[PDB]
Amino acid sequence: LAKDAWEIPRESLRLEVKLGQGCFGEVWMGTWNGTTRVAIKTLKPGTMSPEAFLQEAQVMKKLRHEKLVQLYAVVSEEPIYIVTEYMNKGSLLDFLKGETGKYLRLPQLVDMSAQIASGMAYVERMNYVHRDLRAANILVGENLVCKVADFPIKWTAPEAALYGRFTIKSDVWSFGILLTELTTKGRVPYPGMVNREVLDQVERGYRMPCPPECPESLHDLMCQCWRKEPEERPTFEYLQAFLEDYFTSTEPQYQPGENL
Ligand SMILES: CC(C)[C@H](CO)Nc1nc(Nc2cccc(Cl)c2)c2ncn(C(C)C)c2n1
Repeated sequence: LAKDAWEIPRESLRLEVKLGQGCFGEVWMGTWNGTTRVAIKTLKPGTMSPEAFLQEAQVMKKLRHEKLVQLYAVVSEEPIYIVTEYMNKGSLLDFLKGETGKYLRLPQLVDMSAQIASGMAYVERMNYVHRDLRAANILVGENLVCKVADFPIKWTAPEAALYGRFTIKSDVWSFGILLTELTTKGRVPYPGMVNREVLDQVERGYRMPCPPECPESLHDLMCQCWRKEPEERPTFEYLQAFLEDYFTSTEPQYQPGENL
């Protein structure tokens, strides 16, 4: 049991409000040392081994970026506690689907999306691969900030859904699905379809239409993310810049509508 200087006393932590749960332990709001808000992820001794739930610290240590949720400190010898930065509006999905959700318009959702891509472009640069990129795995905070971090066939690229080839380009596919999430404010993609239809239909060439009031320059870039041949889908670096300049270069004559 030799460990890094990320290591803290497990009395400095102060598990306060229970955020949620799940199969792989639970997650809490709280306090580390005196002040500092913190998320506190834990492992249930029951599910997976010490080496398993201390892989996402092998990585979460090396990876520092503005839009990846930052590891603050761990406690390795079980019971386990991963302490990270607090994101205080919950997943992208909740946020976008709850009280504030209805007030967001396109400038705001496009900006969120530019941030997600900024993070998936740092992911990109490091030759990493996320493998489950969707709104539910994005977290939101003060100032509409959005950080990446942490069976979904509907968000997953064909080549991964069937042949298990996850690549950063198969991540781009989900990005485009995630663009439907931002643009309809929370809705499951492919509405009123079970998974076999989604696999069936994307295979015969179907693609989600343009959502209500969604400018057609947005949809094009969803279709760019949904190209059959994965080497063609654009990089997170292209995606990011496009979304950064959206309202000057692409739609500089955009007027706010009923919803977007
Ligand atoms: C327990 C889960 C349901 C939630 C969201 O998926 N997990 C969660 N919520 C977080 N925040 C949060 C804030 C308000 C309400 C709720 Cl439910 C969650 C959070 N902040 C930082 N992290 C991790 C990167 C450690 C977080 N993780």
